[PDB]
Amino acid sequence: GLGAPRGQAFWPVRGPTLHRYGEQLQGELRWKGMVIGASEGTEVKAIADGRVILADWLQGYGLVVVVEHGKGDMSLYGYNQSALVSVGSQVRAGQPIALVGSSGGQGRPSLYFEIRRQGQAVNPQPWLGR
Ligand SMILES: [Cl-]
Repeated sequence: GLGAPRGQAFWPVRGPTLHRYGEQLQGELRWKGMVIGASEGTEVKAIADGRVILADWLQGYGLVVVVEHGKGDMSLYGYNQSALVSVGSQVRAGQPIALVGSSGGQGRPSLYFEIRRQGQAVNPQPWLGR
């Protein structure tokens, strides 16, 4: 698991936060993840140790990689131009898992980022610090 939300996980990429969890997506619909701007090709880091469980297109989120951390915690990384890991692999905190792209069809390169606890996307920011 990711443990208490204490700023101990790695930021997946560093850049300006373009959209925050819960912010307006379209009308009164809300984002259920963050969007962090970064140059095309920047490495995306696994935030914590885990198992890669998905590495495929998911409509609305371009190419997504999903890492399970155990005990009901997961992290999701979308809009990537490519994945650097395959489903089934174990990854380490900080390890490169994808490269930033525009596969979500966005206006500029950026990472789509979710943390799901007990199967539900929640604000990821409080875990991020390293
Ligand atoms: Cl898409």
